[PDB]
Amino acid sequence: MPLDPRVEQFLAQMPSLAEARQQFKQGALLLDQMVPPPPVDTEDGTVVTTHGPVRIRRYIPDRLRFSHPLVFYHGGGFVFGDIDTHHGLVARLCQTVGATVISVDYSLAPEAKFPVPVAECIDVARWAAHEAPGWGLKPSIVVAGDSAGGNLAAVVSQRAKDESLPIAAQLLFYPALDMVHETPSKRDFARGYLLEADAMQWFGEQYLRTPDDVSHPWASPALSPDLTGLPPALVITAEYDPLRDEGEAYAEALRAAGVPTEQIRFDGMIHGFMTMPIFPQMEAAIEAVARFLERID
Ligand SMILES: CCCC[C@H](CC)COC(=O)c1ccccc1C(=O)O
Ligand SMILES: CCCC[C@H](CC)CO
Repeated sequence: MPLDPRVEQFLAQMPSLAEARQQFKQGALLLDQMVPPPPVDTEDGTVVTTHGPVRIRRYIPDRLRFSHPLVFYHGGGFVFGDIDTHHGLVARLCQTVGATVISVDYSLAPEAKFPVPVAECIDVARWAAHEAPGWGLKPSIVVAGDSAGGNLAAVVSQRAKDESLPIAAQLLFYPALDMVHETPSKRDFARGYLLEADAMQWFGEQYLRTPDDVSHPWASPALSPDLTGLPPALVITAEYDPLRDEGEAYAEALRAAGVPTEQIRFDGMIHGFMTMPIFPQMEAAIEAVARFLERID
């Protein structure tokens, strides 16, 4: 399927650690200014985790129409991003679904290494489940994330059982799921579609303790042999994304394990598109999220 016209243009006009973090954040700013987010009530807070205090931001919708909190983990290769860089997405998730959303500022690599952010994300999910009844919501949460954050939501969902954590659904937006295998998509779209091989490698070096960590189930959830009884899954991929094939294979695996699964590929799109509000497909995907969550209760 051909590249989306606007994606094509965006890619055509595409030109230290702390610098690179600031540059990523600048990029998200320029997108937000091009396409402003909806206004939304938010409270900033801090959750006490087993690895320290983790800043969160709670989004409260104008109208509450979904009975479970969402816990959102931002993407950025485990190295970049924060609650601000992903505000544009979370505000829309909050207002379109009409859900409370907890956006999580988990600790970034290389300062924090795998598996520290997994622990933090589980702890925040556990906190949200506990608090939920106090907000007049159900205790079971929905976990959500893009890219690296989709990795985290996938892992938190696999741990859920064992950690006595009620999760009602998982929303995976072009997640990283398999750091061991090369897929066709990872081979064929390795360069020129915003997320590249070089970057993914460098990201892995920042995040992982050793090359052995790639086969760890908390790094590569796609390797887990028993997927039965995992939470209902929405898996959104981009057609021209190195990560596409691992995402779509994992959705196929969930489906065959009897998990209620929706798998949606956005044709002509690239990685990152759900934090790029210059593309209308970002809003279409957010509408997919709201329709999927309607079916949960
Ligand atoms: C204050 C100007 C920011 C600096 C940038 C950097 C080259 C150049 O400004 C623009 O072209 C621009 C402005 C607003 C939103 C998006 C953009 C844009 O880059 O697409
Ligand atoms: C952390 C981003 C993904 C890691 C990469 C995927 C094949 C391997 O190092």
